[PDB]
Amino acid sequence: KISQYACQRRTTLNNYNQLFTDALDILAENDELRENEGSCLAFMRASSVLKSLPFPITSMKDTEGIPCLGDKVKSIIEGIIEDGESSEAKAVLNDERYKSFKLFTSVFGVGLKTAEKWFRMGFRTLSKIQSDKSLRFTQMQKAGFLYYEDLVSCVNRPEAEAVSMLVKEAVVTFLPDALVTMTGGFRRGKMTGHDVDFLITSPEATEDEEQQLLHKVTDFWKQQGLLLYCDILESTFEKFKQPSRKVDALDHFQKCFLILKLDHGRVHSEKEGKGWKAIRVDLVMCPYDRRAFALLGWTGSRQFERDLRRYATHERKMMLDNHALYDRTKRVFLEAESEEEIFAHLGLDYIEPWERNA
DNA sequence: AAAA
Ligand SMILES: [Mg+2]
Ligand code: NA
Ligand SMILES: [Zn+2]
Repeated sequence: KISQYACQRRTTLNNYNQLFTDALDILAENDELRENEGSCLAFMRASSVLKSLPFPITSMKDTEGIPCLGDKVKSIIEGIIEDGESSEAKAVLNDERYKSFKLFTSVFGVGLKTAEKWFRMGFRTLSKIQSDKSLRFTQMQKAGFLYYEDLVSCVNRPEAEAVSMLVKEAVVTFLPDALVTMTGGFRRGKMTGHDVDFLITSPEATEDEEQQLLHKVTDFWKQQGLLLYCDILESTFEKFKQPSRKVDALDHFQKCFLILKLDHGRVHSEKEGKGWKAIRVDLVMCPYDRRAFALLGWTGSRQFERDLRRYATHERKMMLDNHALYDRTKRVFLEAESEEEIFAHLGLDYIEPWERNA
């Protein structure tokens, strides 16, 4: 019996149901754009459970015993079995609002509100937006347009590794005992990503040293001429606050959203223009004692994290977020030195990072 | 808006 929770499923990158899940992901994305949160969640849970299957669906009978497959979802699956296409997902792909929202939000610094504003102004192409003489752009959007082609091309593993080397070299210069871990999609085994994420932590750094590291590292890159964009969010972390109750938990750790200049000579790949590539990089600094909670939250996937927190609350009366694990019955915070200890506290079989592609 |  396949669990309704992604945290009780093993979801690897050999997806045998991409025909179904690509269509369900499009429908979920459209529901997000149309502000239909409920329908979005239902399509995400259905897509997630099919991604966990070790075999492709080839008949409606193959869907028996699978949870999170409501009547609307089963009609979509039936239609794809019929002629290899989803008429519902095809209509979303041809919808003018959907096309414009995908295109506009593909720019770094453009979210749902700005994409909606530009659509209602009559804009449909990035060329018309960039060349407009009346529009005013945020600093984030200016960087998004300046480095657009590099940011929309996928970051691959040789590029992610080259960025890891840069991050580690900069960090150990100021904190030699620091631990730097690549998180997100690449930690889950993905071949590509839209960015490269890292978790930094130091066992001996002070509260002030911990606060200053991201400022020191980004000033070092700024001096080197490698910092193309930088936004540092100061920590709002509270050592003794209960973890978040929210469906989508916020991360309160100090972090930075960057664009780095990655010189082609630093990339050891099988394969050239300007000789460098703009790469989105996120750095997160956390206190040493919370490193396993942060690693778990930043490794993802988003669906795996949502179900982990939902399982903790509904099944174990525990409160989990990126900073801590609190037991409401025992009235104690639970400590962990690894992700394995967090899973053990939750009464879950350990799911490897490459098995969290829910 | 940036974020798994
Ligand atoms: Mg990522
Ligand atoms: Na965007
Ligand atoms: Zn990121």
